[PDB]
Amino acid sequence: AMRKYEIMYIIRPGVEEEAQKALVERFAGVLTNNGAEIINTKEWGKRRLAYEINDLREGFYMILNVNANAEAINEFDRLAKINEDILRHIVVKEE
Amino acid sequence: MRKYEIMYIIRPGVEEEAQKALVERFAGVLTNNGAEIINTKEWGKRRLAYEINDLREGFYMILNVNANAEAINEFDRLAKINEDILRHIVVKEE
Amino acid sequence: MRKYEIMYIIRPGVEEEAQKALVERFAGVLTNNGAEIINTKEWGKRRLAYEINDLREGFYMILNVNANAEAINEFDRLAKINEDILRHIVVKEE
Amino acid sequence: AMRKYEIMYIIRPGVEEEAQKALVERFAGVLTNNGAEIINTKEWGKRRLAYEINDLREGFYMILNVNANAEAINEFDRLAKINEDILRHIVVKEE
Ligand SMILES: [Ca+2]
Ligand SMILES: [Ca+2]
Ligand SMILES: [Ca+2]
Ligand SMILES: [Ca+2]
Repeated sequence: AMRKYEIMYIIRPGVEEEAQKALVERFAGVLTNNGAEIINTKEWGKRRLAYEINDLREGFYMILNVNANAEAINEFDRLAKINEDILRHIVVKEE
Repeated sequence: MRKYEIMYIIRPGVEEEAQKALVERFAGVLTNNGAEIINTKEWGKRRLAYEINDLREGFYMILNVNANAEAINEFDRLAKINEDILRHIVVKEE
Repeated sequence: MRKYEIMYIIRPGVEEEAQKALVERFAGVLTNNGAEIINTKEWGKRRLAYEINDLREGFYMILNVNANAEAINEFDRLAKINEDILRHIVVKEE
Repeated sequence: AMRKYEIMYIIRPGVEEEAQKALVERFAGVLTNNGAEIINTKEWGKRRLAYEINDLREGFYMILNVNANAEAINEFDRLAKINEDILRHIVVKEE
């Protein structure tokens, strides 16, 4: 299959110029070896962006506390995303 | 195993039975996937308005791409893992 | 003055005229409040699914409170400003 | 007026124990001097939480690039929040 995605990621600012490129080229490499096709890349260099967000969500709210393995969450993950009855879902793990 | 907290929202539209089955259905998945459900809270139907305020500094990278889920999935995985990635987001049009 | 980028979503429900007025109405507010609109993009009606992935470390503080907006507003302001606050979120039920 | 709110904030982990309390007591102080009423506070101490979020939003999407003063954004801010036609709005500034 194939969908058009847009992706943003942030590299911590402590990383050294050469390392940077290595990681960067690395991730594009990661995308490519799997059939993905990169149409364009932008590098904004180091930035400090403040974001404020505001949303309103109405629905039947459910909260779960769970001990699980990585494998488990993806299953939950996967199935939540497809089901039209689930608007939004969120996961916090301790690290 | 890790501790996890999991939040999800159910369409305001859904009915009692459908709802009821759902919670059950999602409950099973976890557990049949070897997870223990420490605790559950049904907060019922809520309209919550929220405001997120955050500041993130670093090297910003943005890609437009054509990919399937696995390529994406994999990527996600490695970003999650990689130490020098603070954050990342992916969005597709349905 | 600062550079700002501003995103907003319009109910899928809204009609052409209502929509049209809206964009206009919000456009005016900024400008009558002395803002210059560098550029505008109408992406039309989109269904975008998104996934945010982030890790935040620090001292976590959580409060349940009864307050009006100004008390909140003020607080927000000072958190935004204070140097040792990485992030903060506020949620109310409508 | 008065509404019930819940608030979360994170203090950077570099801050020193005594400073901590000072800030903390400070912010409660901030809430109180303005009629707010704190019913409960929890301190989880220093934590590293990973969050993954997933939502789906359908609506007419609008993007603006703008040079504005603080004052301006709040006006935008305020009016967006109330209007039932605006589901979600977001603001990025450079800092
Ligand atoms: Ca879904
Ligand atoms: Ca990471
Ligand atoms: Ca701050
Ligand atoms: Ca609104």
